[PDB]
Amino acid sequence: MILSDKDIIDYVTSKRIIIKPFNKDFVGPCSYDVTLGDEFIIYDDEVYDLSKELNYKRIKIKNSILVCPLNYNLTEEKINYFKEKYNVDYVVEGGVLGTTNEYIELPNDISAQYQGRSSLGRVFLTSHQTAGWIDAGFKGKITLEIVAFDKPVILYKNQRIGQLIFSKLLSPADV
Amino acid sequence: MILSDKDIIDYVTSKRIIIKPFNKDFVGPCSYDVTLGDEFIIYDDEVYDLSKELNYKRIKIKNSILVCPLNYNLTEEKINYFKEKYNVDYVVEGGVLGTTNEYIELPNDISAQYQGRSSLGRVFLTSHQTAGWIDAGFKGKITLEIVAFDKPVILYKNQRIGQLIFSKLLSPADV
Amino acid sequence: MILSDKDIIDYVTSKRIIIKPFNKDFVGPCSYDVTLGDEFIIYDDEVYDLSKELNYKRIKIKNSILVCPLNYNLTEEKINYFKEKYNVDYVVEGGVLGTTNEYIELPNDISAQYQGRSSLGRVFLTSHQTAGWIDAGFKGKITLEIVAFDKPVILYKNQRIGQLIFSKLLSPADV
Amino acid sequence: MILSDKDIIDYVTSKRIIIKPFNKDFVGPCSYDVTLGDEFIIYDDEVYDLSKELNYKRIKIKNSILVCPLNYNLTEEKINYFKEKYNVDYVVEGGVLGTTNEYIELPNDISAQYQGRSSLGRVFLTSHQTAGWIDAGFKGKITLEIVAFDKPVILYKNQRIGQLIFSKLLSPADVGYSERKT
Amino acid sequence: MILSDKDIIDYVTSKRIIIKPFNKDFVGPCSYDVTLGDEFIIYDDEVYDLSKELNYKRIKIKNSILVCPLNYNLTEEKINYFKEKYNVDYVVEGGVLGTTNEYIELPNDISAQYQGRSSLGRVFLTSHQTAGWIDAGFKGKITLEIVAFDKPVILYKNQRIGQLIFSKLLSPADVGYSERKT
Amino acid sequence: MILSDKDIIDYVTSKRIIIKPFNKDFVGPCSYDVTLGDEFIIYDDEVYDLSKELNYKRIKIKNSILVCPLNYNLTEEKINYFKEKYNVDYVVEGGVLGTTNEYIELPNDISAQYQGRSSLGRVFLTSHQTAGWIDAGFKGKITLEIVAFDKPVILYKNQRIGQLIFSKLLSPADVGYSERKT
Repeated sequence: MILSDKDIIDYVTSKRIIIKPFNKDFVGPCSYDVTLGDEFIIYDDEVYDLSKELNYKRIKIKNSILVCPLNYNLTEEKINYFKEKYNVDYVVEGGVLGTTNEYIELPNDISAQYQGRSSLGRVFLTSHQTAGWIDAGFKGKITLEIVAFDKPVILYKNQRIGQLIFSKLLSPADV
Repeated sequence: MILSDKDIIDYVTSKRIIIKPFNKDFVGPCSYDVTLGDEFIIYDDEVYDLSKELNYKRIKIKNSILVCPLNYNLTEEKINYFKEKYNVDYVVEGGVLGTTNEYIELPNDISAQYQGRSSLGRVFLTSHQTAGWIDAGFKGKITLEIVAFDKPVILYKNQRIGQLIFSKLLSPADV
Repeated sequence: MILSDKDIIDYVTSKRIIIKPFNKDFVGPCSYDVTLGDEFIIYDDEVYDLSKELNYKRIKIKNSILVCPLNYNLTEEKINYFKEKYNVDYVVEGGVLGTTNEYIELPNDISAQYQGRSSLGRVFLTSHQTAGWIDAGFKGKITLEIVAFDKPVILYKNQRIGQLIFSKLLSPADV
Repeated sequence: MILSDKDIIDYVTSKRIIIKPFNKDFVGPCSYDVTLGDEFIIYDDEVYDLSKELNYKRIKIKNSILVCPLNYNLTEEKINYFKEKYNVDYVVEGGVLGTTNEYIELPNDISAQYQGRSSLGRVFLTSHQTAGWIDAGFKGKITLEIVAFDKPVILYKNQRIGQLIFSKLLSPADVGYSERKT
Repeated sequence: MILSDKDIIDYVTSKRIIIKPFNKDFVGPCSYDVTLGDEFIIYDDEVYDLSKELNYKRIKIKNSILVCPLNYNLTEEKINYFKEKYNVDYVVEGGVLGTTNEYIELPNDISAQYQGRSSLGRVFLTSHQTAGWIDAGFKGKITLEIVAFDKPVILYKNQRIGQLIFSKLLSPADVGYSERKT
Repeated sequence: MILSDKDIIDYVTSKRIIIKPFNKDFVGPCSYDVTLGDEFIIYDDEVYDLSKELNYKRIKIKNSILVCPLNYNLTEEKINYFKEKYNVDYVVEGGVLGTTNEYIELPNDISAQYQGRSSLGRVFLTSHQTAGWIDAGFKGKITLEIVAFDKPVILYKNQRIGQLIFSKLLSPADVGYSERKT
C-alpha cells in the first residue's frame, strides 16, 4: 500500500519517517518531492572496478550545472560558450553523481522508491540508474545518478529533482 | 497491494479507473497493456532549460518509426536507406516523445506505474526515463520518453508499448 | 504490501515462491539479492524488428566481462589493452543481455520487481531497461538488459547484480 | 481490509461475491444488510447432545413473531394475550433459529462476519451469539440464532435483521476441496 | 488491517479519528480503551415493538451500579440489602443501556469494532451482545447494552468498560451523504 | 487482512505465531480450531466485585460436562438424573470458565479473534460473550466463558470448541514493554 499525502504527514509528524529538511508544500497526493544539492561527484578512473576503491573528484556548484550526453565531446571553447550563453557554473558530459538535500530515515515497516521528476524525464534527464527502492531501516541522503540522453540539460541548485514514494511492508523487517 | 486482472476489470467496469479506449484482451495477471500513438514530439532547441518554454516540432506517422541511438549520426543517404529497407515513415536519433493511445483517469485511492514492454526492453528500447508512478487523481494520456540504447528499433503505430500497474493507496489522497 | 525478510523466508520455505538456487544470506530487509550468470547474448542484426526473429550470438565467460558504453569505438588494440589490464574475458560495447543464476516461480498472489544493485547504479551500470515488474505466475530466470552509461564497467560471474522486491496482489490473478 | 460500499458493488457486479436476492439500497458504507426469512426452527429436546440429530419443529410466520426471553413461562393464556394484543402469528421463548432470505457465495479471498443490527441490539435482541465470521468459500444462507435478553421483542418477516461485513484475506484460501471436471 | 498503537496515535494527532476526551494511556497495542458514563436508561414496556418510541427511565449514578441477571427478582428489601452491603447507588436487573464517556468520529477509510473488556467478560458481564462494528463516517458516543449472565456485577462510573478496535477499509466509503457549502 | 490457511501454516512454521499443541488438520481456510481443556472454574460469590479476588471452585472432568442455562435450579436429584441418563461427569448451571488446550503467542504484527464454533452456536452454547480480539504480543491459553442460553448442552473434553481468526496489523505494535538482556 502506498502512503497518501495524509499518511506522509502523519509519519513525518510522529518521526516514523524522518525527512530533514521538510516542507509540507512538497507533499503530493502520494509522494514527497526532494531537491537537488549543490555537491556532485565525478569519477576519474579509466574503468569502474567495484573490487577496488574508486578515485573521484568533488565539485560544488553555486547555482547551476549543464549535464551533456556522453560523447558530446566537449572542448574548451564549447564549455565557455555554454557558460556564457546559459550562465551555468559547471559543464559535464556523461554521468555525474548528485545528492538530495533531504536526509531521510525509514522505519522497519516502510520502503521508499526514488523516482526522477516527470518534467525532467520528458527532456531525457534521468537522476536514477535503477528502479530506486530503498530498504526499510535506511538512513541517509539519496545519491542521484544523473545522465542526459538527448541534449544538454540545465539543473539548478535546490530545484525539485524527483520524489519519494513510500510503501508499507507486509511485516516489519529485521533492520 | 497491486490490482489483479479481476480487480482491474472491476474498477474499469464501475468507472473507478477510466481507460479510453479499453480492450479486455489487454488485461494481464496484474497489469493493463497500453499502445503506441501515431503522434510524436521532437525538441528543437540547443539545450533544455526548464525555466523556459521549450520549442518543439510535432510529427505524425502513418505506420512506423525507426528510433536510432543518439550519435548514430544520420545522414540523408542513411535515412533513405533505412526507409527503403525497413519501410519506416520517419527515422529519428536520440530522444523522441510519444503518447499512449489510452487516456486514463485515476481515483483518489489508486496510483499507477507505467513500465515499458519487456520484449522492447530486451532490445534496449525504453519508453520511460523514470520509474513511472502516476499520481492518484491523474487524468490524461501517458507521455512516453523513447530512447534506443543499442541499435535502431522499429516501432509500429498501435503496437503494445508498455503496461500500467495499479496499486492501492493506504488512504485516499486529497487530489 | 512489500514482503519483508521474514515473509520472503516464509514463502520460500513453503514453496510459495520458488528461488533456485537459494541463499538465505541474500535475503535483505525487503528484497532478495540475485546473481549474474556466465551466459550472455549479443544481437547481430543491423536493426531490431520485433516482427521478425532476431539473430544473435551466445557468449559464455569464464570470470568477467567489460561492458563499455555504446560508441566507445572498440578497436582490436583497445580490446587487447583492456583484457591485459583488467583481466577480463570479453569486452563488449553497447547492450548485452545476461541472466540471473536464479530461477524463480511466482504464485498467483505475488508480483516481483527486479532492480539493479545500487552500487552498480552509482557507476552508471544498468541491468534493466524497464521498471522490471514480473507477472504473478511467472516461471523462469530473469533476463538482464545490461548497458553502461558513463565509463566501462567490469562485471564478475556470480556477483550480486540486483534484487527482487516482492509485492502482494490485492486478489489472486488468473495465471 | 474491510470492503467499502464501492468494493461490495464491484464484487457483486462481477459475481465474485454472490448475494441472492441483491438489493443495492442494502449496501452501507462497509457492510451489506440482510433480511429475516419467514421460517423458524424450535428444538424439542431436554438436552442438546451434538452426537445426535436434534429433534425440532419448523414454523412459518405469515408476518411477525414475538420472541420472549428464556423462562418467560408462556401459557396458552399468555400466548393468546400477546397474539391478540400485538397481532403476532407466533409467540416463543428462549432460543429460536431463523434464516436470512439472502443466499451468499464467498470467493477464496474473502471472509465475512455476520452481525445483528444495532437497533435490535439496543433492545437486547441478538440474532447471533458468536462472533459470526464465515469461511472463505462458503455458499449458503446465514443461520440466525435469535435470543431476547430483557423483554419480548417483535420481529417481522423480511425486516432487515443484521449485516455482513466483508474482509479481504491476506492470501487466497484453500477452501478445503478442489473439483476438476474436464 | 487493524491499526496499531502507532497508527491510532497518528490518526488522533491529525484529527482523522476524533476521540473526545482522549487519554494517551488508553492506547493499547491495537485498540483504544473507552470508559463508562454515569447515565443509564432502563426501558419500561411490556414488549419491545420497534415501530414505537419505547418508554424508558433515565438514571445517573453518583459512583456505582449493581447489574443483576434477568429474573433476579429484586424486591425493595433485596435492593436495600445490596445498597447497604456493597455501597452501590442503584440496583437493576436485566438489560440496561449505558454510554461511553468518549465521543468519536470515524473518517471514510476506517471502521471500528467495540468490544467489552475481557476482565468483565471473565465474570460474565457484557456491554454489547452484537459484534459491534461501526460504520465509517460515524460520529457519536457508543451505546452500551449491559447484561450480566451469571451473578450481579458492580460497575463504577468512569471505569474502563471496553475497547475500540480500528480497521482500515480497502477503499474510501461513501458515508451515505455529501455536504457542499460554498 | 485475515490470514489464510497458507499464511497460518507459514507463521507457525517460522515460529512467528506459536500454537502448542499444533495440529495441521485444525487449520481452516482462514482460522485455526482450538479445543476444550478438562479444567473448569465456577465462582462462589454472591456478587462480583472486580476490586476483589473472586472466590471459586476448580473442577476437572474425566470426559464430559452438562452446562445448563442460568436459573435451571439444579437439585442433587436432577444432577444425578442427568449424570445417570447422559453419562456426564459434572452438571453446572450458569456461567462456567474453561480454557483451551492450546497455548499461543502472537507477534507484534498480528491480532487474533476467538470465536465459539458455529455448530455450538446453533444450539445456543457460547464460549465467549465479547468479540474476542486478543492483543498483539499476547502469550497464553485462551480463557473460555461458557454459557448456554436455551437448554443444557453436553460438552466433551478435547472437543473442538471454537476458532482463532488472525489479522495483520497495519504497523507493528508496541506490545507495552521491551526487554533488553545483553
